Amino acid sequence: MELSFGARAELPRIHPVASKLLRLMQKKETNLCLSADVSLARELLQLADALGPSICMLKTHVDILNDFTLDVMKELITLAKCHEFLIFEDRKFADIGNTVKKQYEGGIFKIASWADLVNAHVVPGSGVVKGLQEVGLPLHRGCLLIAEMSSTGSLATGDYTRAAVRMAEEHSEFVVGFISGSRVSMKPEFLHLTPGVQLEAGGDNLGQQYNSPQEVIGKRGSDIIIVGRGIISAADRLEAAEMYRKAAWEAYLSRLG
Amino acid sequence: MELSFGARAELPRIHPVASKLLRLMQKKETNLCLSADVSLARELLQLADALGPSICMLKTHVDILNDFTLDVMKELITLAKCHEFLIFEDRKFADIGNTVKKQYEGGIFKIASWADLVNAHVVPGSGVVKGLQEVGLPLHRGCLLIAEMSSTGSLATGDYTRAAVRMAEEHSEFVVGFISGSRVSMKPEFLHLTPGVQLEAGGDNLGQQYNSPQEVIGKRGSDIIIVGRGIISAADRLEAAEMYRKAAWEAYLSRLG
Repeated sequence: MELSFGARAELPRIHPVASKLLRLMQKKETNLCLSADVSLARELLQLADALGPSICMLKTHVDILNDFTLDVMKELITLAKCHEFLIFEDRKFADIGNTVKKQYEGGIFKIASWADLVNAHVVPGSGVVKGLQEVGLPLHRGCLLIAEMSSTGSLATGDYTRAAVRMAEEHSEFVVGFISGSRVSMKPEFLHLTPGVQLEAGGDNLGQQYNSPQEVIGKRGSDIIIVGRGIISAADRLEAAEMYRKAAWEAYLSRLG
Repeated sequence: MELSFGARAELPRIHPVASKLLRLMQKKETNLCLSADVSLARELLQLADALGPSICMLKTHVDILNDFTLDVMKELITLAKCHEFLIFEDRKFADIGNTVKKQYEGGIFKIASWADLVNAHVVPGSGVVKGLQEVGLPLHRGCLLIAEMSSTGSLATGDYTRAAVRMAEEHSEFVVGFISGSRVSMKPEFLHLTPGVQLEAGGDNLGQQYNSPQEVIGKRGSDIIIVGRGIISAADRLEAAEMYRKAAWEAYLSRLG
């Protein structure tokens, strides 16, 4: 009895950020998250503008942006609102208490002021979520927990993955889903986002297991593919984004029937 | 057959950063790392100058510094050289490949340009160390692996902790020790740094287990205490630092005999 993204957007227990995301995924026929792994604001904003219509989400690492300013993030929000996608800062918070709250709210980056979504590692225990949620809940934000990783020798397996799912379940006021390789929660209110995605069979030198959109959306039951190199390193990034969008969207339709 | 810090500094397999640290610990009679958990550059530099003589290390979170500039970090290096302490950026890297290398080398913070030490979570597998070491080794830096955490519900236990020790052992050209609650490696070339330290029995709301300097240095065999609130929230931060330094140093002497 799998529901469409549009029906999941209306579930009683849905988080508002998850509902906004699921609605624009259904409207735009996209379950693609672009990993915007670039060092200069001009390239980030040119990709966000050109690929905005093709994506449900843009995943940032603002700590690699050589020319970060808050005005760059204002311009990115303008594009996110115009093209209808969420901004996900892949900060991988992994600390607790006042320090994690300040890392999310403060410093130079003021992540909570512009990121719809952030993510967290669960290794510290639920203190990571409790610290972030003190900031994030009043700012109406959401969080993704890293339940599994694509990297060679990942320790996010077995009881660790089950601990991530329990932590999400128990903090559903703020946690809206997972970074994972597959469906890890049976609750349809949670989103599953999967990195390590490319159309070809292949790998990289620093250690990652790659899978196709058809495998991770169609067979493994994830919702959204996160794609970096497969798009960013292509000559025509718009056509590459469209190839990934069509792959992920059809894999989704086929699992719905 | 436990060796003094000064003798460990001369071990054949010692990393140069570990050797520098162990030598200044012995010279200054300090195994205290100050957690400089402040939001303004003026307070960070005033603490580093006043407490510099009492500490072997200053642990930073530059991503909480509201007025970060690279010129602030130049001024901090001047103090670190004058007073003889290392700078440890507690960034908790927890990603792989080109992204982790850029997070360490690049963006606004240019962490590798000023941090003697950084730390990493081991959950992604050895890719985190391989990515950092591509930057860190040419810059003659070191890394600490997070083998255990002080936080309530930490998953850094059992086989996870053993995986951290194996990863350190196998990357000894860059990894110089651990964040841990106790000695986790029997190899004296590794440093053990322990957070969650206060003189009184007690706890905090966001979830941490605290232990005394005598317990973690004397009984649990760690090398260095990391202290934040116990010093930073005191009226007289210099006297507080001296109380922690004397506690940790005597616990060390007593375990040596």
